[PDB]
Amino acid sequence: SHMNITVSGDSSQLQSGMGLDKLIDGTTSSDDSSRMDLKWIFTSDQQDKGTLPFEMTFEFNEPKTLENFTIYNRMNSNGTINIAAMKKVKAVGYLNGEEFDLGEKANITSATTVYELGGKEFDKIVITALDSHKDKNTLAINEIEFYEKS
Ligand SMILES: CC(=O)N[C@@H]1[C@@H](O)[C@@H](O)[C@@H](CO)O[C@H]1O
Ligand SMILES: [Ca+2]
Repeated sequence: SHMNITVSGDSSQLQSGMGLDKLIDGTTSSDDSSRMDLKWIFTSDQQDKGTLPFEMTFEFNEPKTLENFTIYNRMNSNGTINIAAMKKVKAVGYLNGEEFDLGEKANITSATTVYELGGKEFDKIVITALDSHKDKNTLAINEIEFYEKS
């Protein structure tokens, strides 16, 4: 049906008003109001910054069998990937403490990054943004969606 997801991670890395909740608020557009962003850089001497790698933890209140999860990347209006978007990501799944390497996806250029899970069962998934298209202090993600196996 509808699947309750809890997201956690270091909110001190993120831009005000653009926190972890924006990963699961049901907004997949690239608008500022939809996204989770690492702290924006406002001045040339700013020392308060977020840094990659950035780890995002997703938990379900009970194990779920998943078809996939889908990361929605920040895109420009012309369909090209924005400079602040994710470029490289890895993920790990857990079930009863057992750890499962879900692998890394690199050179991301598309509107979505999809981890096909083929009905594997997890109670926790940890997604780590490793690189963006700009620098290690920049990251924008529109949404991350989880699709349950029937
Ligand atoms: C118009 C535009 O793209 N503004 C971006 C902002 O969205 C965010 O990425 C910020 C991070 O420092 O940098 C700006 O360049
Ligand atoms: Ca969103």
